[PDB]
Amino acid sequence: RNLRVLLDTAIPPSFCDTVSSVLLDDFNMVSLIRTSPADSLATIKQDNAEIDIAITIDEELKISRFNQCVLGYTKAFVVAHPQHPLCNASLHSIASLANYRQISLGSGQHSNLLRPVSDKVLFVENFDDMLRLVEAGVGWGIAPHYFVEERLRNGTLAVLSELYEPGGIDTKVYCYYNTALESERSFLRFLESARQRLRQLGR
Ligand SMILES: FC(F)(F)c1cc(NCc2cnc(-c3ccc(C4CC4)cc3)s2)ccn1
Repeated sequence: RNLRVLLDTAIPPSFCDTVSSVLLDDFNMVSLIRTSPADSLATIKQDNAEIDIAITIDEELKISRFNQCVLGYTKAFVVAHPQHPLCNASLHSIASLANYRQISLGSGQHSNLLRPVSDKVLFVENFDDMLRLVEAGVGWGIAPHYFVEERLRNGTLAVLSELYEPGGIDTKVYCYYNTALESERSFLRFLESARQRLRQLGR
């Protein structure tokens, strides 16, 4: 039949392409859906979408009709305008940043992972709007690598996360599979080949 797969906006495009490619190799019919991780898990939970597989970074252990696995990792950066107040410290820390405002994603309840670090916050609905605001000094934010690679190699934006996690904040990328699919050798073959290829990318 059709299998439907969700991937969030934090999943780098090489990642999304690698997954899709393997699925079409080991599945007949593949429909791809994209949402922000908060709406990633909410969306699969709605049950009206008939999402069979979801690849996101948001964590929830007991979900109905869905099991969990780790598919790999992605990296994320705390970014902010170079002339944002914060940049002048040179040694920025989660306490030093809790005073200044965070553009954060939120689309009503919130997960722990995507919980805001600050009392002064502003919710945005996608990453492009987050970064437009950040680039206007409105606040600071947590964005994926693939999104801000260019604005950081261009000096447009800066990084404050090189004390917390040098190199980027290594987040897990989870695969939330529908329970039934566990019994299809196809799902397992997808899983094997994907996990391998993604690690091969990591080099
Ligand atoms: F889409 C992703 F870009 F992948 C993503 C990843 C993500 N990880 C959980 C975290 C939340 N706050 C963190 C943090 C870690 C270090 C700092 C230091 C002070 C600068 C601040 C906040 S890490 C959350 C949202 N979005």
